[PDB]
Amino acid sequence: RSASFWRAIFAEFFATLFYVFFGLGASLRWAPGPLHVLQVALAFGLALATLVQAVGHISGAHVNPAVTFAFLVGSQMSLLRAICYVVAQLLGAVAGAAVLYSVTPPAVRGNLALNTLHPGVSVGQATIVEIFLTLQFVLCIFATYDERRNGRLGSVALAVGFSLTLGHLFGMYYTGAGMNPARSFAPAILTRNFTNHWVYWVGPVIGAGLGSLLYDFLLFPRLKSVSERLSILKG
Amino acid sequence: RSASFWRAIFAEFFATLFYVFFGLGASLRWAPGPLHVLQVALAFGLALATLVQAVGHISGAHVNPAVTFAFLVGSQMSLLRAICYVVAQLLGAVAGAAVLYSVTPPAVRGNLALNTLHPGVSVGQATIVEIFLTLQFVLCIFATYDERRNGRLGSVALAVGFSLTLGHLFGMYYTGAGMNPARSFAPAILTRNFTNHWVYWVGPVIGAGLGSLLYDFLLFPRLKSVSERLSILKG
Amino acid sequence: RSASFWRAIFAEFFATLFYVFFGLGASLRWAPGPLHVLQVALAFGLALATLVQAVGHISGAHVNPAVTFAFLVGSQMSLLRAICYVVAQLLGAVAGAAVLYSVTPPAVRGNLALNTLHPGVSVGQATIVEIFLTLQFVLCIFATYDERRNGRLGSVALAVGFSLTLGHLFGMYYTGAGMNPARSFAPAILTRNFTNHWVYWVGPVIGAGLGSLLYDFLLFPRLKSVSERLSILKG
Amino acid sequence: RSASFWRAIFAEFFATLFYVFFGLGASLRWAPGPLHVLQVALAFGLALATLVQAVGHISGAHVNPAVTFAFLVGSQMSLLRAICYVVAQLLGAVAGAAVLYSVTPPAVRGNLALNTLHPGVSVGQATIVEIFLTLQFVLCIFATYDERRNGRLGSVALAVGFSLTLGHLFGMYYTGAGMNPARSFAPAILTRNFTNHWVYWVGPVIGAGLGSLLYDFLLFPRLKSVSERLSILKG
Amino acid sequence: RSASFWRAIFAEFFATLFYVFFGLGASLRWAPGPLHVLQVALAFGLALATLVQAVGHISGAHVNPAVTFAFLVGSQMSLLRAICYVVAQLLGAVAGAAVLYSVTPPAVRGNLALNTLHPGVSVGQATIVEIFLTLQFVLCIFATYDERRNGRLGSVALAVGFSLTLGHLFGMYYTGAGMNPARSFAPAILTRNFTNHWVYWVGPVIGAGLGSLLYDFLLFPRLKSVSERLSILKG
Amino acid sequence: RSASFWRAIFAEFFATLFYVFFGLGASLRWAPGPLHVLQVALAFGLALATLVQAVGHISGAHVNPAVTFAFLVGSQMSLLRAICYVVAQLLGAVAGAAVLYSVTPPAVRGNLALNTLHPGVSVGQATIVEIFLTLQFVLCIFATYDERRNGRLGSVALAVGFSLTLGHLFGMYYTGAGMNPARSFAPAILTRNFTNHWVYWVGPVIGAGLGSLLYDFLLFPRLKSVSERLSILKG
Amino acid sequence: RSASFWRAIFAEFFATLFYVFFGLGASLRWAPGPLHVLQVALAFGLALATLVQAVGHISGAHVNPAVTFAFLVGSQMSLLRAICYVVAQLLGAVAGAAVLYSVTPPAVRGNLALNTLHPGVSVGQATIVEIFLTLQFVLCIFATYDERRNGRLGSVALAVGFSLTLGHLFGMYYTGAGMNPARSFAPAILTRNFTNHWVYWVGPVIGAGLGSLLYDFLLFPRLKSVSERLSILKG
Amino acid sequence: RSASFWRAIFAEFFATLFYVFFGLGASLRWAPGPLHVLQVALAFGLALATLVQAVGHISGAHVNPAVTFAFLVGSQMSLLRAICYVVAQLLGAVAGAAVLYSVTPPAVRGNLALNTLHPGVSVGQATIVEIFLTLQFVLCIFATYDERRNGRLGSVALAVGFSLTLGHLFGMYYTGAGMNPARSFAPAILTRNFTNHWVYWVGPVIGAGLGSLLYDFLLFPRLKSVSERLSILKG
Ligand SMILES: CCCCCCCCCCCCCC(=O)OC[C@H](COP(=O)([O-])OCC[N+](C)(C)C)OC(=O)CCCCCCCCCCCCC
Ligand SMILES: CCCCCCCCCCCCCC(=O)OC[C@H](COP(=O)([O-])OCC[N+](C)(C)C)OC(=O)CCCCCCCCCCCCC
Ligand SMILES: CCCCCCCCCCCCCC(=O)OC[C@H](COP(=O)([O-])OCC[N+](C)(C)C)OC(=O)CCCCCCCCCCCCC
Repeated sequence: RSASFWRAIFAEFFATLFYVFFGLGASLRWAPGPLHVLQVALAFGLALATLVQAVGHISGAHVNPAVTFAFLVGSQMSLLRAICYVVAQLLGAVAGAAVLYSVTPPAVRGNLALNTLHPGVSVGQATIVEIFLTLQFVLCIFATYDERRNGRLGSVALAVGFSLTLGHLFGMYYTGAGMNPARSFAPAILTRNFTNHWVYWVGPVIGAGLGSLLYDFLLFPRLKSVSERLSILKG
Repeated sequence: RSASFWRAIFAEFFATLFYVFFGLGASLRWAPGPLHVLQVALAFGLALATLVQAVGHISGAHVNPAVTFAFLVGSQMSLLRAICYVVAQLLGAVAGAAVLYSVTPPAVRGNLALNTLHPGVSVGQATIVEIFLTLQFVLCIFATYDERRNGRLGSVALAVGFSLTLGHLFGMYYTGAGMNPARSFAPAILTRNFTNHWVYWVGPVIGAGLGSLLYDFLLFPRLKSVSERLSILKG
Repeated sequence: RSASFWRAIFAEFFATLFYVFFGLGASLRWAPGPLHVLQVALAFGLALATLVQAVGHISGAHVNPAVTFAFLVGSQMSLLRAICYVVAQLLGAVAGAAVLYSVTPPAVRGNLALNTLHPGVSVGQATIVEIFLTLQFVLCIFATYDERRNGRLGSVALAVGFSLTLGHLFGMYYTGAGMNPARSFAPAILTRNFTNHWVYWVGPVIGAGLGSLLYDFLLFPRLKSVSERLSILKG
Repeated sequence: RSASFWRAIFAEFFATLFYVFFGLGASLRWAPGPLHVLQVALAFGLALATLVQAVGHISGAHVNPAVTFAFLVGSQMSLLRAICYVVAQLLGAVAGAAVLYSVTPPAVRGNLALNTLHPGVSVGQATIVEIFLTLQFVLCIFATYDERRNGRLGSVALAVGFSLTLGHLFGMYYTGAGMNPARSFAPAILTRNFTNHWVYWVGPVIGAGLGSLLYDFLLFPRLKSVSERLSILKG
Repeated sequence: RSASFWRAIFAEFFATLFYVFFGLGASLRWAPGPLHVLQVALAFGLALATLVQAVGHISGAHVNPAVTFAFLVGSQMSLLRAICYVVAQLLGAVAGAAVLYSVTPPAVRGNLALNTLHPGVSVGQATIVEIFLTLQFVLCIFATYDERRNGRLGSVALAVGFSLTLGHLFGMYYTGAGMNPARSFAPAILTRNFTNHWVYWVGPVIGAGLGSLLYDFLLFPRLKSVSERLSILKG
Repeated sequence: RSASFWRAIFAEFFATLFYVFFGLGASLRWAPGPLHVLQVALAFGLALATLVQAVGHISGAHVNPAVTFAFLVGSQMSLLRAICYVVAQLLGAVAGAAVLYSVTPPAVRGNLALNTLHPGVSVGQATIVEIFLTLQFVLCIFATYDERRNGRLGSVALAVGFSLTLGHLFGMYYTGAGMNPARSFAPAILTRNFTNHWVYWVGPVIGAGLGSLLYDFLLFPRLKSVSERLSILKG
Repeated sequence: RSASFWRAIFAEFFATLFYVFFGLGASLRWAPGPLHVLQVALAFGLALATLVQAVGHISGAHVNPAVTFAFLVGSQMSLLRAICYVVAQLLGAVAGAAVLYSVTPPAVRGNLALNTLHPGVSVGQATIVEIFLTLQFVLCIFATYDERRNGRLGSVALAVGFSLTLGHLFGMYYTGAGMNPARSFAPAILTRNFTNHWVYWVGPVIGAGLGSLLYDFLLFPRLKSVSERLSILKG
Repeated sequence: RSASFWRAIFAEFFATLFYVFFGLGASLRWAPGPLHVLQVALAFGLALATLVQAVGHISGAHVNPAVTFAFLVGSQMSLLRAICYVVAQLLGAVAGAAVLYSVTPPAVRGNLALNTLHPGVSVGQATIVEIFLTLQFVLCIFATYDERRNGRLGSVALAVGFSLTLGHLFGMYYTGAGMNPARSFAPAILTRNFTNHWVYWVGPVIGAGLGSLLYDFLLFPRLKSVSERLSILKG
């Protein structure tokens, strides 16, 4: 019942809002020497790990327009819920990004940690990089959220927050490691700096997409009906 | 004779060209932890110290549209030589900035070390900061280039390259420490990023100006004729 | 029957049209000393109080894209009627704003009383302010339009026009007190001055929204079915 | 000697700087009811009256690119001094306008009291109005600064600050009463709002001009040589 | 059957195409003295009169996004057919306008007879004028296309082409007499001159609309069910 | 003496001002049938014929930046006087164009009779046309203003106003017949419609130029020294 | 089943991707003398011939938003499949165009073989040309894909790849021979050069459209029901 | 005498005009296979060779703002004559480019043979390339125009037209081989395509400059006074 749909939508609004707030608010590279990298990288992972322990208990804790797209291709969600989530994540983001702005001194709140391709990196490589970052990440979630799979994986939250962290350990250097359009979106709107911005929807969309592909049919397929299950779209 | 005017103009073209090249090419903050600050800061000082040991022996080694302006108000140069120098420094800069570009890998040659005001800093403070940076700097040159003054100052080049370095030790954080329009100019032209750029002419112009003022009349005045000397403009 | 839907839509077109016309046409701050504030503030309240005595008898007299949104989240209207109303209010506004323009001398019809954030106020505070203005206002309407509640409230029209007036007594200083997108919209279109304009949809949308929330579930909830009632959307 | 030229230029820089600062800083219409009009109007007059008691003792205290133009046509100044003054007034203005900005809270420092034509007023009337404002004003200065004229005029400063004040008592309603390009210039540059801005150079330029005309030849002519005196331009 | 829907759509594409072609191609005011007015005015009427004798026999011969809107409010058409017609008229227009362009020498095919508000006329009057032009015109069609009405009206085509002509006899002076968005559209697209262009959709839309109103309910109402007939929208 | 230079400059300001005012104010094609052509064409001629009877008695009555250029190449004027005239004609124009604007109802004062190339005419032909128009015109003035030539030419004013008129009888159709940049300038500035505007400086500049050429050396040369006379530039 | 819909969509993504890649990657006119024409012309034909032998075995191998539109009017597809194909071809294109970019040296990958109208050709002729190119091409596919027709046509792939080739043999000179919006689209997006770009959707859309017309009803009609078959749209 | 200055200026106007006309009008690459290269390359050389046989007999036949700059640094011309030439070459160019336009069918007169950097070439290399092209070219002219040098060089015209041709044989591939700003200028103005245009002033300016350097002092110096000769600037 709606007491579920609208909860999940809010859990997705709050879960994304905090994600941006904490993640982004740690990324304000206030610390040059000790690579912000291990810092912001685990920040984003723990942030996600907590939100999944917390929210993944109600909505799924996608907090990522890429993952929500990845479950949609995945013939797991409804295009409705799948669009409610993206608007709730985008609103979450921007909101968590507004708050961070209101709480952090100017001198720190620069560009709000806006994802920006690395200097010599160009957009195609950038886009390549964001593809692999979302793919490994979307592949990790599909595999931890996948019931049939079980035994001893421990914690989905870590099993998934470390995926996000590995994403950044690598991709903060190539693209700042957005791998979440919401997250690239939010500070693109508040700073009005939409430069090389599309790299961040395409890259993770295609990544997410050809990640739910590389799992659902390629790696760990489905043992009943594929055409029958696609009826979830119609409801 | 012109064999002097045109030398000085070239010495100013080369002396500025290298200045940008070395200075800027060190500033490419390839090193986060060990503050680029002590690095790029002494880079700019040594760069200047060498150019002054080298070129200050022929033209004066201003390599700075602010200093050339400071000597002009200073009723020391001709508005001609004073304009030849600025166009030779701007051309020097851009040229030394073109070369650096051609020699440094993309991944390193980001924005070419473009002077950009610090995040929470606004333009007026920025402008304030650039004023004090050029003032202390233009004051140090006036006082080391000032013959009547003597005894034991040691080396003008250091006596002046440390001034530039103190400028950066402070002002790389507020404004990136341009304190040389040429230097802010050159990468503004190659990257086509003229944002908050005027802060860098005003700030150092006014600094230079009210620096040749704070010395020539205020601190260490002139003991003959002030109105008579101003005849240098007419030649 | 449509003889109701289309009436309400017109009542909403006229009711909004007059609202803008009277409200806005009083706000033309022709009177500096005696704060336009008590003036335009009661103007907007009486205007609303009359339109509600008048029109609230047929459509609801929302004359405010924020209130119409607030009843929609409120699971009280149909997304259809809810969109018919907003287009009828926007058309009402602009029309009532066109007329005012045609009747008032230039020297008076300046910017048509365009909502503009106060000088030192920034957009986030502005947005904050518009949130609280629509919240208290949308909360007052929900509570006066709420049947179960009764006894001795007197007049909904006043019980609601004073809410609008309190909105302005406060918010004309922070944001000009739009708290009605229609009202900010109309003179934004005729003067082509859409500056800081979004502050006026967001601010009151979120206000209206988290106002129908703070009442419907928080303060004075519903005693039957929440998931069942949401079937009104489907008709 | 330059000890005079450069003094006057500074006296004109400071005298204009304060003028903008005080004038403009009073005009921040912090007081609606009691017409800012008598307030800002005498502010600008006293400001001028003081600057003339003060500076008119050294440079002339034009603090107005219109008056400096008016003395130039007036075949009283050199095109050099006449251009030094305008750049010193424009720099004065902007500087006095920067300071005001740094000292006054946002909530007060709105548009910095930017001259803006009145609503129904159009640009030609506006331009007409600024013409008459500078004409009466430039006529009053010519007549108080005019030696041959004497007897009992009392104080030039008042004899001239009341002229400025009468200018505003009238023209703050039509154009905000710039009648000083410097003064319209300065907040046009800091707020980057050059709307209907030219109205403020033309209007007062033509006013000043056909004001030094209406006096020098029309009303109170010259009794020696007109063609001979014009040799002042050549020095 | 579609053999009707798609015919009408083509009849509307051709019928509009010729309308623009002939109408517009006569309006190329190649004749100053003999007012183009009687000329282009009857051109547009005959053009319409012929297209209605011709096409009004199959689709209705609206050849006017305003009339098609007028029948839609009129609860006579389907929103589908009503949108098919407008896209077929817009395509008709542009096509008939392309052809005219390809057949008429440059020296003649100026702006393609683009509707442009008259000089001193402003947009609101313009919009007023286009309202009355479409109203009288949409009122004439409703009344000639209205079966219950009969007896001796003679020819609908004239009974309707004279309406168009009276529209122009009047409105070519105020607005060029578009009274057909298609017709204002087509040369707005080929000449890329969309100036005061909206005046031509609004004006005739509102005219058409409050014209099908002034007839359907006001003047010559309906004697069965109004709410029941509105079921045509659903098919 | 200046009592001559400054007179001529004013005579050129007024003489141009009226020219635009009368000429342009007749050209407001209030009369379609009776070609505005004979009308505006003689208007411009008489206007010129009067201004030359009137002003050509003091300054030369060029009232045309093209003719003033034509006398300059003509080694007849000083580059100073030649620039004073153009700024006085441009100011004259705009002023005479402002006045016309203030005196003529909107409905008449459309685009202020802005010169605009004819529809099928392109810019090169246009430019060609304006060349021949200024050439025949500049040739007629050179030949009527040329003393050595005499006998029985009657009236220079007609001998020159008919030249202007023949210019228009022809060129109002190709280019509106500017053949006076001042005249194309003035309504280009007030209406802010600088379209195909350069056609009007080039075309008449080159015309004027290669017109003072086709006369001074080609047709009716000079019988003393050509290199010696060019000393007029130096004074 | 979807195992068909989604295959076809991919076959259309890959089939278009290669088409652009091979076609476009041959068209990089690396060879001036030997007309690129026979080269790129057969390249595009073989490319298509192979993709049809290959993919036309599963989806139809439209690889052309024009052909997919042509089958849609053709009442052969569903508007859904018809839109899935165009987004899959556009994505195919851009992707095949991205790859080509990543594999071909700069010096070769100029504008990516962007369709651009020929110099003296204008847009209407261009549009005319693209119409005939898509018409003959869409007519050839309709006739080879048309079962009832049979006997001895040999190979559809050639029977269709030669059609594409004849298209280019002709139209590379007039328009570069896009005749495939996907193909004009892809390098318009990567080079950001959308000049005269619409010529390439219109031209081939209208061509395709009035090509499925010239066959389905005109030349080789249908012998059962036309209105009944149109039920495919509803599924 | 001027009978020389003004001749040379015209000879430079015509000599440049034809140069553009013939050169450019041959370059209209109407012939793909037989490299336009040998064609346009000798076209530009012969064009120059003829203009030098023809005009180099009066003005020098620079027909190149780069060469005129090269003689200026060369302390051979006056900054006056040196600026007269550039404006006469730019006017020559554009004029010869206008004519070509008026004589050549559209289908041929594409972009007017606009210099455009080669695809993979970037601007710095481009600029590098244009430097070497003007250097070898400016070096060849200095050495053929250099009297002291003699004996048996044959024809300066060839001795110089082959230099231009070698310039193109090489540089039409890298930059289209402008090596004449006039020549890049002229079609940049008529086609309004100023893309990568500065590459063509810088590149050849610096080339010309450091070419008159590499000869005058480096390779074949001067045996009298260098400071004394520079007095030519003062006349
Ligand atoms: C299905 C996908 C599976 C994923 C697996 C594929 C991953 C590999 C993709 C790598 C991206 C290639 C782009 C690149 O690293 O270099 C492109 C090229 C660089 O020059 P060059 O190496 O060709 O030769 C010059 C050699 N020399 C420097 C020694 C002289 O040109 C330039 O402008 C510089 C780069 C500008 C961006 C171009 C992006 C191309 C789009 C990627 C293709 C993906 C298709 C969707
Ligand atoms: C769920 C919501 C419940 C509603 C209850 C919350 C109401 C409170 C919200 C207040 C808005 C905060 C914005 C503000 O008043 O000041 C932001 C900050 C000012 O500097 P500072 O105070 O941080 O420190 C400098 C201190 N010193 C001046 C002494 C040196 O930066 C600036 O640029 C100036 C302001 C520019 C606009 C920034 C808006 C932030 C977005 C609001 C957050 C709402 C999330 C949707
Ligand atoms: C239902 C369709 C069936 C297809 C069969 C029709 C195929 C024929 C269409 C031909 C296109 C006509 C455009 C054209 O070749 O020349 C247009 C015109 C050229 O001047 P002129 O020949 O009229 O007279 C000047 C004569 N003199 C040069 C000797 C002085 O004007 C200009 O600006 C130059 C051309 C600029 C583009 C204009 C395109 C017009 C739109 C085409 C119509 C299609 C309707 C959808």
